[PDB]
Amino acid sequence: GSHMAKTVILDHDGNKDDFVAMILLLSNPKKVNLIGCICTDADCFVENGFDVTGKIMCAMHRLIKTPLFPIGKSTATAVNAFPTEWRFSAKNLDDMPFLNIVEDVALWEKLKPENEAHNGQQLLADLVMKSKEKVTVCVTGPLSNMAWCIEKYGEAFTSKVEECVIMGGAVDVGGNVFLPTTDGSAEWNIYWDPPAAKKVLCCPNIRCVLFSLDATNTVPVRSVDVKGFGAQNQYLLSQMVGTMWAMSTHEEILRDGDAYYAWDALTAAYILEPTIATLEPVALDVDVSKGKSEGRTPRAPCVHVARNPSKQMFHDLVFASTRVC
Amino acid sequence: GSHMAKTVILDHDGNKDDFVAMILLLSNPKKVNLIGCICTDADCFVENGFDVTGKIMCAMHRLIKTPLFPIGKSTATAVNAFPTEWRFSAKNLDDMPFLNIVEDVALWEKLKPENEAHNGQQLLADLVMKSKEKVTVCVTGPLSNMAWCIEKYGEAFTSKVEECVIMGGAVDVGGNVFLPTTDGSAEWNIYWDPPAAKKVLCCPNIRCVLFSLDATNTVPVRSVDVKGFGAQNQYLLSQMVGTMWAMSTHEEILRDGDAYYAWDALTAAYILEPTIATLEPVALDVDVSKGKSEGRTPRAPCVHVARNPSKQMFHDLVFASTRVC
Ligand SMILES: Nc1ncnc2c(CN3C[C@H](O)[C@H](O)[C@H]3CO)c[nH]c12
Ligand SMILES: Nc1ncnc2c(CN3C[C@H](O)[C@H](O)[C@H]3CO)c[nH]c12
Ligand SMILES: [Ca+2]
Ligand SMILES: [Ca+2]
Ligand code: NI
Ligand code: NI
Ligand code: NI
Ligand code: NI
Ligand code: NI
Ligand code: NI
Ligand code: NI
Ligand code: NI
Repeated sequence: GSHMAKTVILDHDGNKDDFVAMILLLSNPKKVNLIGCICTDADCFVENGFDVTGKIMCAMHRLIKTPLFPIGKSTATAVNAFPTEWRFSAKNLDDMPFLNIVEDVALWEKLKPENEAHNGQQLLADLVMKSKEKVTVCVTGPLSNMAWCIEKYGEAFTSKVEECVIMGGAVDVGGNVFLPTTDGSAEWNIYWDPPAAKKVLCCPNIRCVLFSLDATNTVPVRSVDVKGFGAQNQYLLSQMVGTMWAMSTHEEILRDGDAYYAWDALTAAYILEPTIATLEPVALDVDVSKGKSEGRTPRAPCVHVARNPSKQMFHDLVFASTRVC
Repeated sequence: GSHMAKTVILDHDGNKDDFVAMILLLSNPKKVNLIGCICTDADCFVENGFDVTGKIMCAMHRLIKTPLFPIGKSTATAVNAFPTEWRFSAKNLDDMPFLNIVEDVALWEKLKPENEAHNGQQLLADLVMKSKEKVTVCVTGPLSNMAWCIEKYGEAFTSKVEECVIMGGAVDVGGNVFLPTTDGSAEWNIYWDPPAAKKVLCCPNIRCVLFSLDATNTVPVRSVDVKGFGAQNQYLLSQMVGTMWAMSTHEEILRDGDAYYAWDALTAAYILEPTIATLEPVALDVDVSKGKSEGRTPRAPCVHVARNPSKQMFHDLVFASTRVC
């Protein structure tokens, strides 16, 4: 009546934040049975994102005996690609000492061929449709994989989704896509593939919970907090998350307040702690045009938008989860 | 006859590479008695560079009982400042879990006020002039501090310098300063303050050993090597160096071969292992103009230029040093 874990798939795109989200999900087996991961070539180079996902899976299997699970590289392609500099973070992570423990590298190398054979879109569809229980899909990259599954399988897929908890969009606040060809109103995950986001967010047959910039703006990644991992450096997961966050704490200074945030991590935290935010039903009209507002998610119900997230609950959950091992 | 350590001061500017160099020096007390560090506001923000230097000093004191030493922030100012993005690396390091162990942070906080009172230029002068033995100065940032000391104190300073081992310049190869106003012939440490470099490099009263891009081009920082730290992740110094290097392994891809190198680390390695490279006496003519070649170090003896460094010896020294603790 509270003692059974939710079945979850993480559909991510391999930035630092994506991996913090993976760690939060995977480190909490009482609450989450992570049955698969999809990695998309969006805010990473997919081979690096794939390898980091595999090595984290292997490390956690070793330390706390969470099951192994299938991992698939999506073949989704960008409409509007991420900045190249951002996409390298998974390469840096692949090279970190905490991600190169000999035993973990060896297990991943053993498991890699079976996973390499997966198509990520097909794997998402298969895991959802074959699962005994309805599945929560946590989407922390673009919506391309969910769109593909909806288009191919319709009800046979949507009927098996418990809910889809998505990082994307910006409803009543500005976006984060600042390019010569954009007006600053759009958020990157939507902007990468706007038609896919339009197809999913207003699909009347799935419950979507949307962590847009409205909510994620509450959780900038800041030195004062990140330094807290030092007290827990004996835990591998604290080495991991602390390093992932420490790589990003300068961005708020660099960009004059436009921080690196715990975007995906907060999204995953909702699955672990549904009282972490309040939900507001909202109808959205996703901009799929080629004009300056491409990818905007203005108000036109399509989704349940997260509001007023608890910074304290988030903090506590991250620090506790990173003491698991 | 081989059992006595060299007295060394590190005059650095706080990029990742600078800290690897510090670690190599400090982790080898049989060979090096590190009696002080200077930090310059060049390839870092000096407060972050100061704090990282202090915390590394404190961690090594805790683990292997190397002495504490004075640290001073230079007040030298840029002629041509570093790219802002590069300068943030010391902030990221300050926030890393391996640099936030409670005991280390506490000791540094205790020692910080006495160090804050130092002027870095004056401290360099004082440590050299008061040392019982002649001092090797390892210069891994710009030459501003050495220039200041030479100008103020002349022979009383230069006579107490054993040798000055400097990372800078590019003699028979291209530079690394690529800006709209430059021709690509200059190296950054020289370019930051060309008049200071002119004053030191051709000072006839000090032995200068120069690790220019000619030599440092042998040691790009690459994933295949950096992943080797995983096998030694139980060692704090391997967590440190492995992370410092893992933060940089994408740059060779990003810049189409123009890698992040072990520039300063190789420079420090020469102090530990003087047979690591061969020396060629060369007269240089440092360009102090405001034209496109500003900061170039073309051939006009001023210095002993390092040639044909041993990649294998370097590798072995770094991996061994990072198993010290
Ligand atoms: N400064 C930044 N660095 C890297 N990625 C991003 C992104 C794109 N991503 C990063 C998170 O994983 C999240 O899923 C999404 C936020 O727009 C926006 N700003 C970024
Ligand atoms: N890609 C890069 N990132 C950061 N700093 C640099 C520099 C400046 N520094 C970095 C090393 O500490 C070295 O002392 C010097 C090399 O020009 C050149 N290229 C850089
Ligand atoms: Ca993401
Ligand atoms: Ca340097
Ligand atoms: Ni129960
Ligand atoms: Ni097993
Ligand atoms: Ni399979
Ligand atoms: Ni706290
Ligand atoms: Ni001896
Ligand atoms: Ni002591
Ligand atoms: Ni003093
Ligand atoms: Ni090796």
